Amino acid sequence: HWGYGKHNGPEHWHKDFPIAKGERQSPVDIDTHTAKYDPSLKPLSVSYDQATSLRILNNGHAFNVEFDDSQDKAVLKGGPLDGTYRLIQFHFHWGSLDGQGSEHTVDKKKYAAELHLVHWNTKYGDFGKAVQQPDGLAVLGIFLKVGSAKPGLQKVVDVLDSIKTKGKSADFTNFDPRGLLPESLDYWTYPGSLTTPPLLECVTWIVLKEPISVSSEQVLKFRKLNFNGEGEPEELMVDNWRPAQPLKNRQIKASFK
Ligand SMILES: [Zn+2]
Repeated sequence: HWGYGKHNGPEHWHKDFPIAKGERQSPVDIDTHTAKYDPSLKPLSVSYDQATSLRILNNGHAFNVEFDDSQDKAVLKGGPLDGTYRLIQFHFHWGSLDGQGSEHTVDKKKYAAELHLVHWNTKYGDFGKAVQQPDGLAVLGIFLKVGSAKPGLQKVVDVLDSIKTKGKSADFTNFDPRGLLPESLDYWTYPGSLTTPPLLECVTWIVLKEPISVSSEQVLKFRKLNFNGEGEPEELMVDNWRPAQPLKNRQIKASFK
């Protein structure tokens, strides 16, 4: 099955998931000079005050911090979005080295990592239905650079030892995702896809311009995770990012001048 290795990595995915070569695949390079300011973009609304985290899971390709999405608690709206999108999970993609790891790039620049806060459109009732719709998901993407520590990330970092291998989970309640956001909510937005198989073309991407800073020690602990299950040969969970895909017939819009 698919992964990020030499023989099952992104260049292989199209054989099982032909949509890999589709018309609105993600991630993409964000050419900042070609992106156009769109004054019709409403302000972005991130309402995470009632967020209820439940669990953190190593799923063999990343780790997911999962939320209770059975009520409108933590929601994303405004910006390019019509209606209300409910937070279901967040996860990261990261590199083996600080110079790579992000999925989106900015004028071909790669960041050390990228945070994805995944939301689904409540008009479709559940997440499984939402991924079958062109406007089913909204993913808020946030770049990570290495510098000062992000205090709000440390609780995530310290539980990773308990979910080292594929299929392990741990209770992870009362985590506040507001601690992972940068100061500015300036963003780029474009229509795209899941960046992992099945690569469904159901995502409105909202990528923040301002990165957050995390420490070398924090990202080093990401890199101690395992792709493998317990009692299997160790393969470090690093470079779990898909590279930039062709933009094709799409325009990236900016929320800012
Ligand atoms: Zn992702």
